[PDB]
Amino acid sequence: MILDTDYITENGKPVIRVFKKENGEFKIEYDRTFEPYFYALLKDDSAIEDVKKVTAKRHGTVVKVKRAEKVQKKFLGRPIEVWKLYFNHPQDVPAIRDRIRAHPAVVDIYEYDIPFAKRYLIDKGLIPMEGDEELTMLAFAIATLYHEGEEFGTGPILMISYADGSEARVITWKKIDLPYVDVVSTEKEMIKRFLRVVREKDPDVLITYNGDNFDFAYLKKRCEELGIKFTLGRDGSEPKIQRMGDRFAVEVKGRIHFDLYPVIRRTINLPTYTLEAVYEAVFGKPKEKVYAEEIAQAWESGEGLERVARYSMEDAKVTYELGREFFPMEAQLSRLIGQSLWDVSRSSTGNLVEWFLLRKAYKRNELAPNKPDERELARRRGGYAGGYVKEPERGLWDNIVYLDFRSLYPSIIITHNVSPDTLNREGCKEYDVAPEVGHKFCKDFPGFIPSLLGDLLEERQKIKRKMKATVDPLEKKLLDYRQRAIKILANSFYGYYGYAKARWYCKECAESVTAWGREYIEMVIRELEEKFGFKVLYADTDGLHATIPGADAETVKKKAKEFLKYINPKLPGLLELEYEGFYVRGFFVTKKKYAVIDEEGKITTRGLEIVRRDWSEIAKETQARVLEAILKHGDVEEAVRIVKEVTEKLSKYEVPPEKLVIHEQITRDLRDYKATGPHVAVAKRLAARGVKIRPGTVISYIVLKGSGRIGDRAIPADEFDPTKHRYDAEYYIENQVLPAVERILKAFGYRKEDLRYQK
DNA sequence: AAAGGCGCAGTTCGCG
DNA sequence: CGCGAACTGCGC
Ligand SMILES: *OCCCN1/C(=C/C=C/C=C/C2=[N+](CCCO)c3ccccc3C2(C)C)C(C)(C)c2ccccc21
Ligand SMILES: [Cl-]
Repeated sequence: MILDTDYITENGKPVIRVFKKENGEFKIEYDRTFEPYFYALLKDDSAIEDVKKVTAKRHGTVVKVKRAEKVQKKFLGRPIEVWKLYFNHPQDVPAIRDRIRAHPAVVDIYEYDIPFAKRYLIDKGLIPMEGDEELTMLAFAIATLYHEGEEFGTGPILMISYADGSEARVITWKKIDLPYVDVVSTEKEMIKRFLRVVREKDPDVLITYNGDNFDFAYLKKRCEELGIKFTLGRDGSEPKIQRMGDRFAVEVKGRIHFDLYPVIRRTINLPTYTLEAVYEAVFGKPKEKVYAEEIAQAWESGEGLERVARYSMEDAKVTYELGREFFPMEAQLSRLIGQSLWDVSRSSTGNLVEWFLLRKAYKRNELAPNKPDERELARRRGGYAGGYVKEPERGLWDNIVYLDFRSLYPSIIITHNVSPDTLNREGCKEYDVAPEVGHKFCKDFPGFIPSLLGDLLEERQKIKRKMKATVDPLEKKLLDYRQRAIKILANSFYGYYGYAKARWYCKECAESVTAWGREYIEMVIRELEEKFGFKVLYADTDGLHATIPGADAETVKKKAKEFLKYINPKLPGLLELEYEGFYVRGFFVTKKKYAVIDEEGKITTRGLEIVRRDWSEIAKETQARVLEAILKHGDVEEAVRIVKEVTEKLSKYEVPPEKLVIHEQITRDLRDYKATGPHVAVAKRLAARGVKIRPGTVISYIVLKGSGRIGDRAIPADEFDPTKHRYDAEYYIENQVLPAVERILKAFGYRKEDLRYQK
């Protein structure tokens, strides 16, 4: 099984290293014959000689073109003749490419920023993570001594805990009386002993939770203090820091540093992403949190250090359990995209698509379009019309069916051959013309993307049948990830088309997909209303909620199925409208905001405050109580009584702090903000103390009593203590609970005033 | 357990 | 006072 690739340089020459695990053994293969290259489009072919005469400097050495060869390629399906320029070292390319592009004979240049190790994987058609090779893993976590306002890395590391399938242990330099604690003499001997543990176990994967940003950087700081070479690599190297957009990520050579944080952050939508929250969210079991104050407290005085030890052990253990569960999904996705799990696990869907397309472009001899420069990126600034959203008919309705398309957008892309190479092609025999926006798509040949996207859907269908046929639970689980990875990739082509930084960016294509999607859904609604007697209550993009106002549960069900059998022949083959489910009651508040209840009492909520992290738990739970009363039974007057005792509790300061926390994400550097709402106001104070604030950070704040501008009376949720603070009962009644329950109860004639306690 | 796409409902706060 | 830009997070 291929894990990863890199290169090193021997005597000036690049040597690819392929890191593999074969038959229980880690292997390194070397490739010294691989030549870096990019392509040049010339005016005259006779100009190639002056292009080879071009030179540049790399650390004082003169870099030149090693050799060039004229090649025949396709560019967006059209024939193109370019010169492949070979170099001795991949580092020659950045050094020399600008001066070559500048040359008066060079129309343009291509494929000059594909990193050498990634290029190797693509050109050699190698796929990482193939096979059944079992990989050993090791999780680890550290615990640091922290005090208010301190610089990063100055305080020592108190604990390093680790875990694999067999055990979870803790290394520390004070005496703690627990079976799983290992006591050594100093911080240095603790870090040294951890190194020894890792080298001993020799894990293929190192799992951390936010290790990319904290654990490796802090171990780095400490190791430089204590004079310790931090050797974690299988080749005996220190962990390598790589840049990833604004963020940092950490490699460990010969191993896979699987940082769970960016994976979970992409995968699951949660209010907070603390290790405790994630574990609770994934495994259902709760995990107790010990704060850096309590930790610091205990260390100064050997007090409650068994609780801190337990905490540290649990960090590593829990980190290992989540690692084991998220890894396989990430490996299938890596196998699909054809890039290392290290890269893939830290990539957006858009980046995954691009790596997929770069590899497919190589297979089919399609020259890749470049990433857009600053200028072109400005011409990609305009937006376009998206999904259709129907203004709902507000209120409570009985006996609702939800009908929808599955994979609307990729079906459209395949059906109509939507593709930047099929867009606006002259002299074709057959065209598909997008509604409203009017773009023509040639149908005489499968386009680059639709071809790839059609292969995906077939392969997925093959895997689903294997999955359903198999009696082997392990194979079933594996195929399930495989088919889930294909879906994600299939679903990302659309977004990619309209993503301004894409090589295969195409606004006209993304517009056409959305215009078709509107045509189809609006047609389905029109037929359902006119042909059958249904009242369409609401619709969004690819699906709709409907019912027949007089009808009982059985009539609506029958009539819905019968409408599908009527409507589906009238849609293109790939576009199948499906019956998703039946709901005894539903309540639609506004666009994007509704909630339904099914026959088994289960309630589904969409868009309402209940599902948002920037609404306090008291406003959300209460809004839930109100919805439950109105959905489960028909009792409005119950919901009002619910709101009565909640606002009454709040006004008398009896609701715990836990239910008052509001969560809001920082989305940019704090300097770039131009309007300072409470979450920025809190974040700015934190940063003033010495707390690292990065885009993506979630601020948890509570609103204390005392009035005026909200951001002033807001404090971080952790620093709230009832012995010192009184919360703003007025804010949580008037700005949280009452507005949240008003959305619903205003539909029944209740205003904010008759729901309060006082006045 | 889709979303670097777009369509929306909504809160904060300074503004005249 | 009402208004509107700034800003967040949702549904697809
Ligand atoms: O989409 C949110 C994350 C889903 N997800 C995964 C979830 C694994 C869950 C395991 C749960 C579990 N429970 C709780 C069941 C609650 O409905 C439980 C209770 C009693 C005994 C055993 C268990 C186990 C531990 C089975 C995984 C599969 C990790 C995954 C991978 C990739 C993306 C999302 C998810
Ligand atoms: Cl280009």
